[PDB]
Amino acid sequence: KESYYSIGEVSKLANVSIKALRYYDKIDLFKPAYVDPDTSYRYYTDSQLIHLDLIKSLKYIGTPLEEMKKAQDLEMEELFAFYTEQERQIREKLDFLSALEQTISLVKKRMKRQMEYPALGEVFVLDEEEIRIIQTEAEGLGPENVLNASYSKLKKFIESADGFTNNSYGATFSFQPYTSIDEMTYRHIFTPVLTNKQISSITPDMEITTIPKGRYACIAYNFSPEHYFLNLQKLIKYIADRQLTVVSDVYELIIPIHYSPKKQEEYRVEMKIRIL
Amino acid sequence: KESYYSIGEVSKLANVSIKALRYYDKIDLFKPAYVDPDTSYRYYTDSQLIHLDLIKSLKYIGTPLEEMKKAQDLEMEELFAFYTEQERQIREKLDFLSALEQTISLVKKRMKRQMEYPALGEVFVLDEEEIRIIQTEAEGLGPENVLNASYSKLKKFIESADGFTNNSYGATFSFQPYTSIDEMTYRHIFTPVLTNKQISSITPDMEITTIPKGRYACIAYNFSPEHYFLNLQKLIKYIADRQLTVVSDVYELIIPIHYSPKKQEEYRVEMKIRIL
DNA sequence: GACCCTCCCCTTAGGGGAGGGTC
DNA sequence: GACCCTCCCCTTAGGGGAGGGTC
Ligand SMILES: CN(C)[C@@H]1C(O)=C(C(N)=O)C(=O)[C@@]2(O)C(O)=C3C(=O)c4c(O)cccc4[C@@](C)(O)[C@H]3C[C@@H]12
Ligand SMILES: CN(C)[C@@H]1C(O)=C(C(N)=O)C(=O)[C@@]2(O)C(O)=C3C(=O)c4c(O)cccc4[C@@](C)(O)[C@H]3C[C@@H]12
Repeated sequence: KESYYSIGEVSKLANVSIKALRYYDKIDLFKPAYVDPDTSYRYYTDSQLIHLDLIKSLKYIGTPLEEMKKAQDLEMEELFAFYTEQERQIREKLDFLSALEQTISLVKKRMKRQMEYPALGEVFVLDEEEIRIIQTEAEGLGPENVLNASYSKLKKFIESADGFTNNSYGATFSFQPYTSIDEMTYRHIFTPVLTNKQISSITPDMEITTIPKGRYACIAYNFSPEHYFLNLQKLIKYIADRQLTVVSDVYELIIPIHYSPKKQEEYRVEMKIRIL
Repeated sequence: KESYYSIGEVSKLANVSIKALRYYDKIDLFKPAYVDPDTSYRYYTDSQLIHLDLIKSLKYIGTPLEEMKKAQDLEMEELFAFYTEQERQIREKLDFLSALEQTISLVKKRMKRQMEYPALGEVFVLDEEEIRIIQTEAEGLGPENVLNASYSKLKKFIESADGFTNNSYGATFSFQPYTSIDEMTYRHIFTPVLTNKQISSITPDMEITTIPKGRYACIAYNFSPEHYFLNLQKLIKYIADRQLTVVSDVYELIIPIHYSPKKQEEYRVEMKIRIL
């Protein structure tokens, strides 16, 4: 009333740190009513304690301090407007997050699916849910000469609307009685999508399409160049012997087993191909 | 394939800034496969481009970099677990925000209500929705000697569970034919609550209770010491003349008109009191 | 030219000290 | 002792330069 509080008093009363109060002092956001010229001690009137209500609340919603300053000079109506503005900012974040939460949930679904492949090396046949992807003409690209840099555009679009890139890399090709990997060329390289956000200015050389819900002859193994071709052969054989008919191209996905640059690279490969 | 990308190439391919790549280099998160000893130029193999998928995605969800490091060495299963952990962190933020969004919406409702008081200075009678508050014994505290520091404990609890403090300050007293502000003493001082989060270790000297839904004789004005008492008198008179019966104490709320420390302080005052 | 280098300063909002003089 | 002072270093993840030597 007829005295000042010293900074410690104010700090206990307002549950704000001393270091905080000295800061707010520095930045002319909250300044002691009076400062002893000899001890440079800070002293605060009781009535001025009220300006902390606003600072503490804005701080809680996380308004930057320089913002708070321009906040103080607001009329009750403009303060209303300002709050409305926060409501907007928030709702934006809530959307971002509901989205994020789902994307992750799905990434997890896919990862699990891969940690459950019944047999590596063996040809299992199974029923698969639809997979949406974005693909693009593979212009004379075999397994032998394809690079990560080849995925640069696809990646750019997908991550530009999914925000998530860590993923698996895809390729399709014609099912033939290949006798040599030398004979192989990809029709498309592709990359799966995780969101429904619309890619923004998608150019015509990208096709958005999917891997149809259907029944697939699959095979999946950890990568090694010996095994790559010979496993493909396992598959062609599986179909040969069971006289199955194919209704799609061979799909091929390579997903990394880890991303530590300290261990030798290792990749899970999965070839599947739809049948009637 | 049989060459390196220079940092600019990698930057365009992976849509990551050069300054970013030099940083990741510094912190041994991503390092060029090779560094020219003479030009200190950075050079990156195509195959190592894959470690950016993970970094870019973690960055999107906003994992700190030192975290990403310990992320890299994870097995596909532990990476799963890690993601689950993010799902937790997020859901936490989504809650925080749905909460925040509501609190604000309500603050706005109250503010509006105050920018619509039909007449300042005049005694309007009206129907009011319930107001939840937290109050505490006012120990020999009149209008004449009450301080902001008096609200220190209430404030602490309410903000400890509401996160929002900027507010209005309350007091109640007995409705009497007062002849002098000298004669006035508050029964309680109080402060409204905005959340339903439970105050955590609430001590018994606080009572959580509310201002009942009911019909109230109100009066509200911008503060000035001349007017304070004389307006209270206006109210006592209103009731006298209409022979109304009172079923509650006088409630009194002071909310600030602005929080700029640059203008002369100004407060909206509102006295209301319930009737049959 | 175009491209890359290191090195330096700047960005929030204070928290943690050290070392001094205080109520 | 308890309390307060200034002053200094440290915390993310780089962006923006300046000034040098490059492909
Ligand atoms: C585009 N694609 C399907 C694969 C890819 O982009 C990869 C990647 N980004 O991780 C593989 O590492 C991928 O680049 C990769 O590792 C491949 C190979 O190195 C080989 C080699 O050396 C010999 C035979 C077959 C392959 C291969 C078909 O598995 C190659 C697949 C490549
Ligand atoms: C607790 N309460 C209801 C009010 C309060 O805490 C205030 C605040 N924190 O802003 C008022 O400024 C409050 O502290 C305040 O301003 C009050 C006063 O200064 C006076 C004076 O000087 C003379 C008569 C009446 C009042 C008064 C009743 O309006 C006082 C109300 C005070």
